[PDB]
Amino acid sequence: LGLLPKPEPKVKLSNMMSVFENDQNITDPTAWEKVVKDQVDLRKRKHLEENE
RNA sequence: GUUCGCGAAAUUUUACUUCGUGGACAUUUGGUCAAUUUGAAACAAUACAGAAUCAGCAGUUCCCCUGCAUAAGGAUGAACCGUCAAAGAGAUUUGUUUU
Repeated sequence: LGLLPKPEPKVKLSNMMSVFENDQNITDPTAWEKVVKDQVDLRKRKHLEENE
């Protein structure tokens, strides 16, 4: 219906290589590393925040 | 009656022409492109078999690990002990080592 944003793909350090949807995958190697890692840390952050 | 093959004759061995001889000697069918053209009905145009592929996440089902919640259930540590507050009136007592 459009009331909720379309979900973006979950990216891990394993799956990191094979997701080409984002801009920076191959062309900027290290910033894409930072993107992925901060996505992971962000999910774990959501978990701990919910628990607290 | 049609052809192929062997033997004989007339001429220059194969060749034509004829005699004696061994076979072979049926026709059809199962063979239609579909789609489209206002007319006494024909196959004439008009096409003409051309009549999408790699990758990612998530979601259902079970399992393990780690959190937080909730229901129950347990184990252990924590040195010191419980039958009021204010004001007013009445009754009783009160020379030299530690100020």
